[PDB]
Amino acid sequence: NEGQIVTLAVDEIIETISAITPMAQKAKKYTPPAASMQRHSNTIWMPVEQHSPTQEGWDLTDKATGLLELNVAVNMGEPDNDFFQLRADDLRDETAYRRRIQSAARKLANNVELKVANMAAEMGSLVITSPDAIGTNTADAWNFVADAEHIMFSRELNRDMGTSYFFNPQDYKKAGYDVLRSPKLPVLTKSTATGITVSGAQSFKPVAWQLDNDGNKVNVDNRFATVTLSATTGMKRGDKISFAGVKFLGQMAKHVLAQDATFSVVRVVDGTHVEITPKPVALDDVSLSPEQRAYANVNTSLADAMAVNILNVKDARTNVFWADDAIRIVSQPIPANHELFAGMKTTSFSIPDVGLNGIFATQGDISTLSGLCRIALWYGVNATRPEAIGVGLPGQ
Amino acid sequence: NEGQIVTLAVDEIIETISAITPMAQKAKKYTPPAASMQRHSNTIWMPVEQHSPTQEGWDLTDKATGLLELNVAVNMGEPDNDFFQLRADDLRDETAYRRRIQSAARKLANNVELKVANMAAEMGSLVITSPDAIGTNTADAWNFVADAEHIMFSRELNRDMGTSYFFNPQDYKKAGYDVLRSPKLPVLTKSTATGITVSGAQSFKPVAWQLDNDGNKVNVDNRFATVTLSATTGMKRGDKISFAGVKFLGQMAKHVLAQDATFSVVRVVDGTHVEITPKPVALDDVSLSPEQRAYANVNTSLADAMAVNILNVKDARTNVFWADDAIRIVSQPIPANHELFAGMKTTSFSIPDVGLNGIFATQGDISTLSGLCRIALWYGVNATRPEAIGVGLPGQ
Amino acid sequence: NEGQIVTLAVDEIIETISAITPMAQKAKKYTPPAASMQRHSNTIWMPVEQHSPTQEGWDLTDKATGLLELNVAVNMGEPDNDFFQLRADDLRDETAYRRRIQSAARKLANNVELKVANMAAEMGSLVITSPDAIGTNTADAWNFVADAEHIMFSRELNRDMGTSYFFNPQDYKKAGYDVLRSPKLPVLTKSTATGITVSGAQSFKPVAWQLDNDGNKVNVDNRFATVTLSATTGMKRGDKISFAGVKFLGQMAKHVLAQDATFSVVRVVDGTHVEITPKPVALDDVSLSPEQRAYANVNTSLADAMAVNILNVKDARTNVFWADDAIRIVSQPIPANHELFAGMKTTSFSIPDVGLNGIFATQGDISTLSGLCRIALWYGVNATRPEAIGVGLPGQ
Amino acid sequence: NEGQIVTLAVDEIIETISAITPMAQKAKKYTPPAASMQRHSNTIWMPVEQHSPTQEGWDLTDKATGLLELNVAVNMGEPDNDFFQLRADDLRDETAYRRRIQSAARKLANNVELKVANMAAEMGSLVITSPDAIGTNTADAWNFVADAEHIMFSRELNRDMGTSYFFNPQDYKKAGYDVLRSPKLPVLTKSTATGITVSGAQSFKPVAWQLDNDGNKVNVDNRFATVTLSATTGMKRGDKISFAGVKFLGQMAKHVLAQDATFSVVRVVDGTHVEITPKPVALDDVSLSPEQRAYANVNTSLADAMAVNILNVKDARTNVFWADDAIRIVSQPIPANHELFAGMKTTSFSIPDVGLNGIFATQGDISTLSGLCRIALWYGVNATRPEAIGVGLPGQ
Repeated sequence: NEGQIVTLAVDEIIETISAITPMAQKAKKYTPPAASMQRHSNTIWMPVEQHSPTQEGWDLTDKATGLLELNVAVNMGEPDNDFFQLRADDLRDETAYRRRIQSAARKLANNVELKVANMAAEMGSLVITSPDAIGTNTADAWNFVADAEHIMFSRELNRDMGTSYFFNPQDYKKAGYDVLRSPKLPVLTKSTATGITVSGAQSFKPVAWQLDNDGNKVNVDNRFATVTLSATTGMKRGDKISFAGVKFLGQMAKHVLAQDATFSVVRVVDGTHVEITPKPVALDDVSLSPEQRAYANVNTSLADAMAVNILNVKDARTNVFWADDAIRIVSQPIPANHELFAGMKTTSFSIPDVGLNGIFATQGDISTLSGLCRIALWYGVNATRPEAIGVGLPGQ
Repeated sequence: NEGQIVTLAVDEIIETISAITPMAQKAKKYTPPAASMQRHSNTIWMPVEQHSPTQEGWDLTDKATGLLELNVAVNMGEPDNDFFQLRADDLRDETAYRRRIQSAARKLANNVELKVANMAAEMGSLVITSPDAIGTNTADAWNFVADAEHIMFSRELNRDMGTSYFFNPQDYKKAGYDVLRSPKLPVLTKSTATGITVSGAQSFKPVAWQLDNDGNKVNVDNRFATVTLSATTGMKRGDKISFAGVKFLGQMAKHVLAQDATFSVVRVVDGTHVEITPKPVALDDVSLSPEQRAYANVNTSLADAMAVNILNVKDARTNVFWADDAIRIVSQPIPANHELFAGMKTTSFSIPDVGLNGIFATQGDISTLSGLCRIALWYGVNATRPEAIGVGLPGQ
Repeated sequence: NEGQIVTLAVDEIIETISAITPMAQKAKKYTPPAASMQRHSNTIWMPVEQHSPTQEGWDLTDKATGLLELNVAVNMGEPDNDFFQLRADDLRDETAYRRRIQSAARKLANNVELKVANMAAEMGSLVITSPDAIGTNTADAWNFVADAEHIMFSRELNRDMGTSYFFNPQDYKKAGYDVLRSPKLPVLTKSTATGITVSGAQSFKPVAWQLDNDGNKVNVDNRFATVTLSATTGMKRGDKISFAGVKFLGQMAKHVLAQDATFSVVRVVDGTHVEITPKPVALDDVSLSPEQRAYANVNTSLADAMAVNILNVKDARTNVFWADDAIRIVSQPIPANHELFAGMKTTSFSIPDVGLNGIFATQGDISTLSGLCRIALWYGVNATRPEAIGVGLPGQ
Repeated sequence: NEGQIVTLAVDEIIETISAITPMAQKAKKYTPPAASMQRHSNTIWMPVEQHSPTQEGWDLTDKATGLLELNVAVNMGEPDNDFFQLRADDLRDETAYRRRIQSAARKLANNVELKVANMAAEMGSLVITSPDAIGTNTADAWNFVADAEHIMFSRELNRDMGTSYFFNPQDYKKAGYDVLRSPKLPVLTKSTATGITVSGAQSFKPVAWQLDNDGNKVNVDNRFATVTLSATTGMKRGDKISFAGVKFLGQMAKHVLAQDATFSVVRVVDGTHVEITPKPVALDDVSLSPEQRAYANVNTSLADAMAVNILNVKDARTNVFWADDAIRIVSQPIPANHELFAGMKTTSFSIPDVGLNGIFATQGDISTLSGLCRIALWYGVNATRPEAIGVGLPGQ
């Protein structure tokens, strides 16, 4: 063994996590600007931009400056980690030793997938439902991919390669067989609410800056917005809803689509308020500036006494899809000091294939005549753009 | 001239801003570890010095586990700009040229002194009052300086480097003449409210973190407490209030002092909620864990049906004082790429004592036969330790 | 950094205790004859000032044989500590590091002042009290400082190095301005007791030793007499009492003074026994040997049917004073463990003027990826002569 | 340690006794002339002189050289002692060792102060009485320092070198604030006698010599005098009296004063005789030589049927004053042999600022496993001019 141990451990971890994390790829990396950070925590804003049709002419005098930018938050929790004791018969030879560290790495890598897979099904906003099972038979059985293509094309929203679809394993066989399996995809559940309405007519705006209590200006996160209700019994986060008169618009030409608008609920507050996504910015109001109108998705105001209806009417396992760069993974080197305290050999490491970073450490314990071993990965994940994440269901 | 222009421009800017900034010289200089970049600002967090219960004897066991830590916000937008043309008659020779840059730099740097003065006078929490005018050697007169040490020393808030005091120039002569005069100091104003009452018993804790909408954990700054009242009837930010029947505690010794507890209001919400400072943690509340009780400030919880009184019934010019480290100036070097683009010139400067970073840049214009110049300074200030910024209302 | 940490840390702890511990500095340093040893708690005895009868003549025969000697106990408890984990960002660089050692050292320093200040003000036996509040230059107000020489000089309890005085900050302002501020002093509180009376005739004498359970002889500290009364309620420790018709004597001259004798109560037992200070060795008790009578200080035996009265009927912030040598702080160096266990670092240290001693230690802990630090002080403090600590109670 | 002990002992004793002897150092230091007066006990005569106005004119045979000079006696009693055993822990090192000697020296100094103060107060012959307490009010109290200049200046006794006053510490406070304060001054006490009378006509002379039993000539102790009175009960040493009729004269001009002649009683003999002071040498007697008449004090003989009245009818702590050179302290080197005996160590020392002499001796032991120490001071004190020592009393 000869004190080499850390080299074999990082060799297993890097190789293993790169192999077994398929759904953590197919999403886009990001970083701090200079890796300089050292505090216990930090908060990052990051930008998003809506594309614009190309100007034609020999030379130009207009629209070079662009339009109003927006930003979204991300925040990093305490690391996911594994913590275990090396009894010496696991340490006796290399091809035995790899077993332990590999099993820990596999136990850890599960959580990196489970977090993103759970997040997409709860937080997403496009919804498709047919009162049918999935099947290959052209008659009297439904096809999921056919509608999931059409609903994005008709919005103008997907304009790039890599649009991806995911199945749960007990459905992946029903459809025969870019498409992938995941075992980790959750179950929704049936909400109990009925007769729900808004009260008082309401409207909303994109905004770049507002005041903080000290008197400075901050960007305001634009993903969700508040709506107020006649009642709020019988609902939970990750449910799915629609407003009776309301329809979506395509991003470029701004025609109305055929089908009704869809919204997704992220918190319930004080028996009175709900936070929902995406923010329902409306066409056909004179109040908006020519910049502000460019972010309208919705045909009307949220009018008084609008009937609110549940779409998730009976419950089953999910299936999920997204356009490229809807979900991001963020990380830093861990704040730690090397070659300072004698009682704790430790090293940093990175996983370039997935953008994670982590730390390995070990210490000898008098209470068990054995080494203790710890591994931790620091990472944060969020949807940047709820408008682009979609969920299908088998019937109700 | 030689093309030397920048060597005169920075000489004027560094010297003139050094001479005209009497108040900003006495906040604490600071730096974050980051290097933020123009399209995405960072809401960088910072810590406050911690406290803990007494812990006694040999064989101490796991008693580190409960220890608690706290933080406060600071925020930054785009920098302040000044931006103007160099006509040719402003550009003949050194003694003519200087004037221009001095006029710009004065117009810029004045904004910083106005910020720190106006923020302190609005936001601070210690209040001192006399019906008398400021004066000396006379029982009809009142002395500011004595009370302005005594009220703060008896709280145990003072450090080793000592306090500082700012008078307005209308009052200053009446006291004759650590102590300075500043022209920029605002008037508070009178407020109409009366018959105000607390609406129901309220209580508070220090807090480590709360949940983000995405499901992560974020630190929460404990500076601002929400309080709910009968109708707020025309209160304003920067006003000053006291509740009946509650008293301050000495920070280390925990004994009660004699005089009424005092609070400052920073924002108003929905006619029945207000944001106030500092957070009123009680000593008599059974409900705190002992590691939380270490932060106590007030003799009782803010009990039901306590009357408010308003400490600002008639108005006069302010005078202001603070303990050391109660105000910070935050700044970062400006990102620009030296000699990346040929068709422009830029250079970087950093004012050594007040700690403001700054950028100078110049450009030609074929459309007007004239050079453009653009100077910018990036900075932000925040009320750390709001428990130790204080304001005096003479002549009330 | 280089793991040199101790050579900075002690050079902050020494200095940052030294500047802020006045009530410790004015106590008098002592030493036992030993060099101290760690594991066991460890009472130590020491002698008071002696007295002996007059003895004229060229011839003395055996008259040294009867000389009577007295001692008192100090009783060192288990140690005083502060104990916390070094986040790593607090260890980046020297000027950022110092602040953490200061933040710990201030909490450590505060506990020493609070001990001696509370002990003196609670236990002490001279009472000065007035129906008026403190003031100056005014016939209808009272000055504390004169009476707090007059009582001591009248007893001839004075000493070469001179007495010393403290005020709380709320009173110190009213005295204008050997004399010191302090934030730390306690509040006494009102006692409900009334009609208290002595249950049977009693008197007292000094004793050198008494029999232990095993049949050996051990010393008795003479300070704490015990008295038995009609039933008592609400006499919490730190209260103050006097007996009708009993007067003090000057220590050397044995002349009777004019004012009432005063006593301070330290525990309650069985609702009908109390412990009180000083032990009232009566002159004109016919039972004493002349070698005992030399310690007498009170005009009569404690006769039957004596009326007690209570000396603190309304409660306000106190203040405190003492003769030289009245308070002793005891400490000595702790044993070192240099390199004895390989997985640890430590050193002893001392604070040369105030006389305290302590130990610094640090450890790397894999449970939190952090260095732990422990700093510990070992000190005991006691009133060596309770006749010489005096307390003010204005406004009765 | 190291046998140096005697050096540290005198370094404590010389210092501390010189600091705590405020009264004794106002008496006049005096010595017999010889360097070798080794006899184990002795009585020492000293001459007294009365001042005479400087003469005028070119040559003199008016009175010239031959005069009726007078002597007084002082008798040196046994030394004062202090005598104690050195346990082992009192002899560890210098900073501990100094405490024992310092405490013994203090204890020793107390006798010297108490002796002179008690002697002056009980023996003195001017008396002032007012039926009041001491205080600064205009027409409501008594002003002691006025009367005790008026009474002496009107006798013309203290014409040169001035005077000294002492107050008890309780009266000094009421007088506000040449003048000093001491705890040690005694209480007189009330006496029972009434209706007393002179028993038969008596008169007196100054004298230089009378015959001893063996027909040699000796001086006559010319301060005391004997009177016979009707049978006495309840007279005691140090009482105060005045006869009917008789009035005092000023020394330098023989004018009568208004107030009564006054006297002090030193010893009762057989219930029929008393010794009193000063000796009442009358003017207006023919039985006097022209030199003898110069010493006269009073306006008539002490005739038959003169009534006695008591000037001490109710009692309090005294106050006292004297003209300079009217109390003397006498001392000599102690007779002892050095290195004559090998078993015992001793050395001799002086206290220059008081004129006292003393001896230090230390002796080994077998009886108690210890060292013995014995320090002794030899001195005697007397009212060498009792006409000049005055006493004041508050009312009756």
